Amino acid sequence: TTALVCDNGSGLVKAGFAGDDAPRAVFPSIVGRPRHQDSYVGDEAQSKRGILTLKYPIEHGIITNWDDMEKIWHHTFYNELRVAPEEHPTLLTEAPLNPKANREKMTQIMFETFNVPAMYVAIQAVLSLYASGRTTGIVLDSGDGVTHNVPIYEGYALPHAIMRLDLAGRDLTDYLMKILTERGYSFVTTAEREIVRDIKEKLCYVALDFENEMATAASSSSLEKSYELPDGQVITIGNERFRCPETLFQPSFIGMESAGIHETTYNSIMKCDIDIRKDLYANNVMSGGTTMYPGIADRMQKEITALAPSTMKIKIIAPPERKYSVWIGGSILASLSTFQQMWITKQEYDEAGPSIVH
Ligand SMILES: Nc1ncnc2c1ncn2[C@@H]1O[C@H](COP(=O)(O)OP(=O)(O)OP(=O)(O)O)[C@@H](O)[C@H]1O
Ligand SMILES: [Ca+2]
Repeated sequence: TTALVCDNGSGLVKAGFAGDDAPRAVFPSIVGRPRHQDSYVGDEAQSKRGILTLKYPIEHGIITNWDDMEKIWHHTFYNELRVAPEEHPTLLTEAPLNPKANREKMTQIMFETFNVPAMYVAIQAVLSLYASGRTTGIVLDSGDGVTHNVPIYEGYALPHAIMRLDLAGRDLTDYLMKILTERGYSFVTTAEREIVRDIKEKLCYVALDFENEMATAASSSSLEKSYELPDGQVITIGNERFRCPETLFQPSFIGMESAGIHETTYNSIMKCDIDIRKDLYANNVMSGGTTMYPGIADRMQKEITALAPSTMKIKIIAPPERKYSVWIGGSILASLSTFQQMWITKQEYDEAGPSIVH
């Protein structure tokens, strides 16, 4: 019997079968409901938005509308994976610091609505660590909705040391939209937004030294790249390429007072037992789509080096497949023979209720 793995992202659901190397299904975490006086999920919801009301049930990584989430899961099982959920153990993911009641509700829905035979809920960043071949390290997981630093020791997250940056890929897209709009290219609508998201993913990068890179862009065309818009206009960008993701290191760029991702990484390590910090510094694993920017590992290496003790060995691991590391880690975990005893079964649920999930 094949187990399912579903990574419930703010931006994208990644779903598939345990044992596979990649998720079979990747689609936007959007539900379209009929306008009042029949529902759609993903690309089709966006396509038909003129007759629907769009819902975003995963906000900053936390599931906030259960009826809409049920529609996403229904779509995942029946339309994307083409399975009957009552026939498959199902591993779901959750954000770091997910409230206990939320995990319990996820469990209730899986058993009572979908009648899964068994299930488990794992923390996203922990799965990404496993996908890197490690059980000790500190993960920087940055997706569409939220960014976390999650230090992990001997296979388990250390919740007291988790840090959360309330900015991720959507904010970076929005910021690039603002920058390009001010330059005379109006990007405000959803169709325009998708174009800006694509520009971001294709052309943006993280500068090793932001001030140096600004100087280069001011004095040369060497950093310029062009992009043809759907209306046939060709837009050229230079410093916008690296100003956009610089926001991860300087959240003040979008008016946030927060520490940048290098600082939150360091702060997280400093909340951990002094005896494990050496191992965390040597095992900083990057996951999620917003860690895909060229240059980000080298910048992280530089910034952590500046904050850490001078003798400290620092290593950033940024796997090529890291857009899907969470899902992959779930696939690996759910495939382990020793994990099979860890599934919560429907029998156990019937006996004990949702609280069993902790
Ligand atoms: N090559 C790339 N460069 C920059 N950003 C990218 C790239 N590829 C994807 N992204 C961004 O990554 C985000 C999607 O990443 P991911 O699937 O990890 O997020 P998620 O799991 O849905 O969100 P979260 O974990 O925050 O709830 C989007 O904002 C997308 O634009
Ligand atoms: Ca994610």
